[PDB]
Amino acid sequence: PPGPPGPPGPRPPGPPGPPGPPG
Amino acid sequence: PPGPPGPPGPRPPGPPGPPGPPG
Amino acid sequence: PPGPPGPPGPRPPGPPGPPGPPG
Repeated sequence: PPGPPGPPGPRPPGPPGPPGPPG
Repeated sequence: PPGPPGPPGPRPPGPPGPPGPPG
Repeated sequence: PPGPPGPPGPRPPGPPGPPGPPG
């Protein structure tokens, strides 16, 4: 018979931040 | 009685990083 | 049979951005 859905998958990183505050 | 549980779901990317160091 | 796959996993923040421009 059918089985239940599996569990949640594993947790990639986001992209770099923008350049910092101007000097 | 029920079938076995399904496999883990797929692995999305994180948020943007923070602004860089002060200029 | 085995069940369907689970849902997608959790979403790290990206790296710090580059240095701000000098002034």
